[PDB]
Amino acid sequence: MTPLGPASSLPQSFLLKCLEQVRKIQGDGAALQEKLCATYKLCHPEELVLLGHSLGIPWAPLSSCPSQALQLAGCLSQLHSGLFLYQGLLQALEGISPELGPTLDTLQLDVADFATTIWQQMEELGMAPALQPTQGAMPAFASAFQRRAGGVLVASHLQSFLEVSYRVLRHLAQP
Repeated sequence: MTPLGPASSLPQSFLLKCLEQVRKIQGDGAALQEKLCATYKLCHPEELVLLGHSLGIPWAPLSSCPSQALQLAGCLSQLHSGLFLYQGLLQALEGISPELGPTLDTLQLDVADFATTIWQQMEELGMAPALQPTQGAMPAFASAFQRRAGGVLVASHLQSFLEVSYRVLRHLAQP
């Protein structure tokens, strides 16, 4: 009929294993994204971020919710629009042509599973997007010099937001 399924902080160790998987895959994408970033453009300190911010347009900050306690739908709007901007930009770099390594597909694959879980949260309540362009158009820098620089710059900002996301992910067991 129904095996014994007690309810006492049982679901947790599995979440720890998944976290470890995201840690190893994030580290591999970090060293591979930095080595590929310099071997491709240069990946120097602050310098091109200016032309990347004007041509790339300002994007979401480092974190989503301030103190993680203010409107759940709002946090889902910034996390869905932010993750949608990172997935669209990643789709642009992969859409360019110079593959230079199939690894970008497996890293984007992990980001695909993430966007999927956010689309599940959307299933519960995710019909309030915060982006109203002309009518379908965004994932495509146009492919060129400023566009390639926009791609590598978004890559660095992607690893930064990824580290801060892992941080807040570990800090989610207060209760």
